[PDB]
Amino acid sequence: KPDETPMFDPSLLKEVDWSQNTATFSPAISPTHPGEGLVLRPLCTADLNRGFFKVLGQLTETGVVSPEQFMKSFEHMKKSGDYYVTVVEDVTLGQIVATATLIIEHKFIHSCAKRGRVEDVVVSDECRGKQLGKLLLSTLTLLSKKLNCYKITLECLPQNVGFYKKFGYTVSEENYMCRRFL
Amino acid sequence: KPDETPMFDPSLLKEVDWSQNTATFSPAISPTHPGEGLVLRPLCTADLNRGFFKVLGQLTETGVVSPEQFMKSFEHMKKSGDYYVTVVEDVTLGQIVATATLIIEHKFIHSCAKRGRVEDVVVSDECRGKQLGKLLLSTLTLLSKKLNCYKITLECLPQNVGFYKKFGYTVSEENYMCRRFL
Ligand SMILES: N[C@@H]1[C@@H](O)[C@H](O)[C@@H](COP(=O)(O)O)O[C@@H]1O
Ligand SMILES: N[C@@H]1[C@@H](O)[C@H](O)[C@@H](COP(=O)(O)O)O[C@@H]1O
Repeated sequence: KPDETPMFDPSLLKEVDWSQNTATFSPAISPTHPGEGLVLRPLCTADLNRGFFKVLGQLTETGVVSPEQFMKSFEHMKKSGDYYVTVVEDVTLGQIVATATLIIEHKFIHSCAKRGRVEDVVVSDECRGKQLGKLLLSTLTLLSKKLNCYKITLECLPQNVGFYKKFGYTVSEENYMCRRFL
Repeated sequence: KPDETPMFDPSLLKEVDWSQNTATFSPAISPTHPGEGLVLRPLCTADLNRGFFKVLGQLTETGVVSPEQFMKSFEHMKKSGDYYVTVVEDVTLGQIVATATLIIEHKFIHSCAKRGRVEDVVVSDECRGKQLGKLLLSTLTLLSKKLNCYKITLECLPQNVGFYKKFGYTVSEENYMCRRFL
């Protein structure tokens, strides 16, 4: 039952106004031309057998996941309309090489506005030098703007701030706080 | 058509294990006994006529909101299962006096785990001294733990860190970054 149906409408990524990109690419790549033998598209359940968790596990721990577990989560994300899990496939190898999620959050403030979040971004190690993290960040940042978000946020270590400033992000005055449940 | 149907199941707030509360209350209040003539419950569309935006507008700007706008947003939040917009009503006055949102975010990492977020917390000014922000933070923090989140996060100004440490939050090493779209 893992199939090729995308989590969200793929034309949203073609429709992204790439003239609004501010990151430097050499060579020039775009969501429509992401690089030699690469496709930038929404996640589908079939990516479970294209090494999706192999990419993700490079960011943090993915643990033990059943197929039914993965598909239950995928379906909930699709149904909400709020999740934009975006992958890069090397179509020569039939393998995911990069992933990133845009989450939309609906509010009542600012005249019932929407905000974006960048989550779970990781590029497979053997793809260093393919500019995919840059492409994913720029694409998703511009996607949220396309989806009428008033702002988009993310978290990173101070050492990596410079990277995100290139897509228009600045350091907030607010502290990021967290509680991990035991 | 604005009615009394809660955004989420209200028994979730009664079912919150309040023995796990770590905030200091004097007098002792709980989600079940939030204070004289107060009820702690999910938001319903009828709260539009109970001064919900009057409370919210004290946190930030709410702008101009149509009834149809408010109900479209409410319904999307209810449908996703991911939004826990929680209010305090003074039932003597028939008015909202406090609000806070728990957002659930579904991931694939950590064996398809869930994370919480605390958003849009505000207590009406005339309710200073009723311990409602403390009650809301503790309640929602414990609610996310109940809903099987592995962690919960929020953002605040450094000046306000001490307040949130009381519910188990610590300052992250990661910087909060933001882009506001023009
Ligand atoms: N910005 C990313 C998050 O999107 C990701 O979820 C997190 C994983 O870390 P953890 O495994 O501690 O939740 O790392 C970074 O902070
Ligand atoms: N933690 C709260 C957020 O939950 C809220 O959404 C924000 C509103 O600020 P703005 O109006 O700049 O989005 O204020 C704080 O940062």
